[PDB]
Amino acid sequence: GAMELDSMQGQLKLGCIPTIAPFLLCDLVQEINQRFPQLNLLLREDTTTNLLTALRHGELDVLILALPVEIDGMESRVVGQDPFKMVISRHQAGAIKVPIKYDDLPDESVFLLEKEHCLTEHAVSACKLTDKEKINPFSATSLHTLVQMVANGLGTTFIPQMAIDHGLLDNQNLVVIEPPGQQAYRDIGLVWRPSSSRSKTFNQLAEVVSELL
Amino acid sequence: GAMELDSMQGQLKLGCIPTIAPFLLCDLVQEINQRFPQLNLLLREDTTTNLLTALRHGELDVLILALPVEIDGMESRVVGQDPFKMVISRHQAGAIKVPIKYDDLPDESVFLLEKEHCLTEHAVSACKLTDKEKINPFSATSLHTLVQMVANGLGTTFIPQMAIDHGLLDNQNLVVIEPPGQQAYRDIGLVWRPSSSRSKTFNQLAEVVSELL
Ligand SMILES: [Cl-]
Ligand SMILES: [Cl-]
Repeated sequence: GAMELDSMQGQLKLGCIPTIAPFLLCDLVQEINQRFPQLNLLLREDTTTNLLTALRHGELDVLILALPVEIDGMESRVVGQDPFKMVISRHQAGAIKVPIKYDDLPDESVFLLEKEHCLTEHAVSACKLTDKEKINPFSATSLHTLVQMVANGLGTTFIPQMAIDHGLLDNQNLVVIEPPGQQAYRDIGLVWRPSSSRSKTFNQLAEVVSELL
Repeated sequence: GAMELDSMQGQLKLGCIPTIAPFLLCDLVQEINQRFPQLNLLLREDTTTNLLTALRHGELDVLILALPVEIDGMESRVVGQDPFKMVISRHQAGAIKVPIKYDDLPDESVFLLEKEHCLTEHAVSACKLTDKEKINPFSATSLHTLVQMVANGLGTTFIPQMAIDHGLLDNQNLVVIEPPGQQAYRDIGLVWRPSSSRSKTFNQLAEVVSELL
């Protein structure tokens, strides 16, 4: 018979936005499988506002977000920075000169995600895109289909470095360019409820995530 | 000066579901860039019911769907078949024997997308998963985070072959297994309005897509 028998044990419900989740969480899972093998991560992917509601309502324990976004009343910790690049099709790379000058781009040549995705506000502000006439009026609804439109030669867009590092551009014959701006990156952060009893778990997770960025 | 001056020219608004769009549309863009270089594809990614509403309301021209789903009143053409596999973590591959016998799996060991994603009904029916007690009650909300949970060792799931062929499992230390069933695949199809004047465009696109499957 046998005798019947800690922060990083057990189950955690973690939410993450669509422009992060496919990239960073692959690396996070591989690290915690080894370093914290009793931690089971139930994962939810949703856009920022929906994730915040789920966190406040106790449907999720912790979020991995891009910051800043509205997180009144929550506790957060910034864990690293994720650079922005621009991308254009190799077959349009000639007809667009580098360094990129937005005034030199055609009108309606910049494609962006619908505004429920925080990537659009982060990129437009961090890369100083102030001329709204360069933005195409057709809004993209996923990072993958945004990139596919650029690969079809339709214009250009801003892409986070973690997507590039995880192969998002593979086999799509794209060129990666630096945007304008001295602070062309987004912060990445973990967000949780102040009344949680699991802050030690979240801060240990925070340290793991920071090492992936 | 100069003189002022056809089915596959111009702009097309195409919608596609999240368990297809990241995979197949990369290949489709590369083929049409060469074969139909004047065809500009504006892309929308959304789940099936939302896409059908957008198609009926004239907000999109044509869809690439997994079939069968409800498409009353629309015209459709099946263009190929996309096999299903199961996946498990390499570190759990021992504790699960092959051929897979669902009765031998732990209860709650099968993770599935929320039902707005047609992959769940297609996979459960085509792979003959009849025992509901094997389904984990936590529903996944994206194909990427579904796979990450399996990579974390939490259980198993069904994955379409086009995702595997496009690298979805890379670096996640997963094993690919055959499911039960003689017809473990899903159909892929294009869907459009009967009153459209662009059927010649859609059938030419249909031929291109069939060659990618
Ligand atoms: Cl978001
Ligand atoms: Cl769907």
